[PDB]
Amino acid sequence: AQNPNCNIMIFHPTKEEFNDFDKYIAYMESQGAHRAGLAKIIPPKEWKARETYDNISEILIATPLQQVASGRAGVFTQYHKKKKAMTVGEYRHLANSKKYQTPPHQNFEDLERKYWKNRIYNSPIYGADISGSLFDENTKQWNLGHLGTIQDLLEKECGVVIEGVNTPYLYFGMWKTTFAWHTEDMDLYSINYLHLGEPKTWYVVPPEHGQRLERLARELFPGSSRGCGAFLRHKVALISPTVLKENGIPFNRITQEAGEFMVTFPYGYHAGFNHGFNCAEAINFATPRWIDYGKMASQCSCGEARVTFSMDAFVRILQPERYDLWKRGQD
Ligand SMILES: O=C(O)CNC(=O)C(=O)O
Ligand SMILES: [Mg+2]
Ligand code: NI
Ligand SMILES: [Zn+2]
Repeated sequence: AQNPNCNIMIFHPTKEEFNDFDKYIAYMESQGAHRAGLAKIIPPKEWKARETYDNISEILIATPLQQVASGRAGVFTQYHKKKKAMTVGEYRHLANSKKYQTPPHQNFEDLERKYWKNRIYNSPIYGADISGSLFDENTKQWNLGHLGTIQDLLEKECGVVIEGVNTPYLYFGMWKTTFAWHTEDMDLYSINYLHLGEPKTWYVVPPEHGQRLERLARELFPGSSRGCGAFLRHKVALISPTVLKENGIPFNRITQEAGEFMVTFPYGYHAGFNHGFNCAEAINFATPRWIDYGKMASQCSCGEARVTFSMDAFVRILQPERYDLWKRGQD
């Protein structure tokens, strides 16, 4: 069995190996990459996402979110307070202001310590889930707006044509902006490209151990758990590496830098934080190996998680018994 310790693997494809996305994902899995839940892909030196980032300041962040924490330093929830619209240029200036800028630090480990010690005492502002792309249309390899769609994949594997579309999203981050512990909708893959700026630190639990994380989360968030059997789908719960280690949960950590891709694999729970002003682009995708995970994915039926249009068909076709209850939670 390849990668039996479930370590995060890092790949360096050549330009020839960068031509066929599906083939290279399947190659990574042949080496056991999926067992970690997360892999890093460093693109060939010949590749670029676009020519420059000099012309992005006029992108609008229609609904910036202030991430307000409740709890203790290693175990907290966050809610998202809506703020007034601002441009990427205005947000960048805000990120770099004294109130929000990254503090002086020695290295990534020192910044991680500072994050976990101090995150709860501040409320950083995040631009999330902005439909759009920063890939040049003439970038032909690993262009996140030109991947095969999940609806086409389900049709190819299972024979059923379904409605829906699959497009990328942009994320504008600052110091302390946080992504809570979650798997993807319908336990899909994700791919994330850090276009510019400061790093992103990731934490991940191997898919084969995901239920260990869920059990700890029910213990640490007992009211949330009573409310919803799939409350991690709400994307609000944080648990520090120190707390995970105290509870014997298997996990790994890695820092993504500008110009690097990350792939999350089906049922790989992940969380993390941004180091300073940055911009990432991400999209969900599927492969033949996803289908069996999609059929078994938990679902939030309490009202809180309330998802993409295009999730309807995946629940309807892969999870017909759950469909009626799930849909009641969407109305
Ligand atoms: O860029 C982000 O905010 C974090 N993205 C994800 O959780 C992802 O790509 O799966
Ligand atoms: Mg612009
Ligand atoms: Ni994710
Ligand atoms: Zn719920």
